[PDB]
Amino acid sequence: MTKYKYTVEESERFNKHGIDLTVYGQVDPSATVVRVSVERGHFQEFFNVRSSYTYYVVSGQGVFYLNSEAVPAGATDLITVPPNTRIHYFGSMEMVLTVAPAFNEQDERHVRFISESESPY
Repeated sequence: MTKYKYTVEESERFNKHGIDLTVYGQVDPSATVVRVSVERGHFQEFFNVRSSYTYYVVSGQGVFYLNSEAVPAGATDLITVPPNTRIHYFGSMEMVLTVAPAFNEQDERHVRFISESESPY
């Protein structure tokens, strides 16, 4: 009766601010895990008042801006961002993102848009 396995074929895909997001559709209050594909950047800065965001970089290279501080990232790195931290990033990367506890739209706060020209990728 329990559904354990979720596939890409059955997921929802969105373009969100320059990233391609794969939302599998599982429900679990403790964490939301999604796939993020980015060609040049996430051209919007936000923060989340409740959840930490942990990015695992499967492949590629980029740079996170976390409360305006540059944090370089490469394949196999783990980027762990506490709640209430401003986030944007540039890069050409494939990532797995964990939001914990579970992502809630209401918790995410817009700070500013980022010009597409600002990405060096």
